[PDB]
Amino acid sequence: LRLMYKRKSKRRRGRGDKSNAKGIRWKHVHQQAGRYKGPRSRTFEGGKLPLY
RNA sequence: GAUGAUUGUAUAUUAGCGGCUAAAUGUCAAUCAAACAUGCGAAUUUUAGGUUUUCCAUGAAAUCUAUUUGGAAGAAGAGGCUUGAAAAAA
Repeated sequence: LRLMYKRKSKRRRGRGDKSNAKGIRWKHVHQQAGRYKGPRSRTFEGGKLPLY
């Protein structure tokens, strides 16, 4: 039994430099280390009042 | 120092939001401006460490407004990418 079409494979982060995984460096260096990546809100705009 | 706020001893009291203190932040189980043990009360970090196999295609920025604007690019928006082409004899 076959699908007759190629199936997407898995891509685990932090598995070799040569891998086709997503970025690893940006996530660590140039990013907020707060476990939220920002204020724990839904309407945040950077100080200024929200749109609403 | 040694006739005196002398020394020494069995068993006892004061418990951390505290007690002791002839008053030093000195001491309470040999780094106490607030002791030690346990915790399904399962700890937070704009700083900072680490992040594991190959090959190929494509391919950045250090610019702007705002944040009483910062500095070792924090967050949000905008800007920046695959559009084209480039094959010829009276």
